[PDB]
Amino acid sequence: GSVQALFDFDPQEDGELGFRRGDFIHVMDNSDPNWWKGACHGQTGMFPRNYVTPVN
Repeated sequence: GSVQALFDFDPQEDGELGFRRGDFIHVMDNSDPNWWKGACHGQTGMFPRNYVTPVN
């Protein structure tokens, strides 16, 4: 499903998925404990799992 950002994530390279606190990210691969694949703002990329939370 989607998760919601607890914090802004500032992407540092191509292929990292930036987002702002409160954004919804559609999860595409949750298999790695630390870096997940997802989609938001018309982009897809990798982001840190510990920046997000399941929807309340």
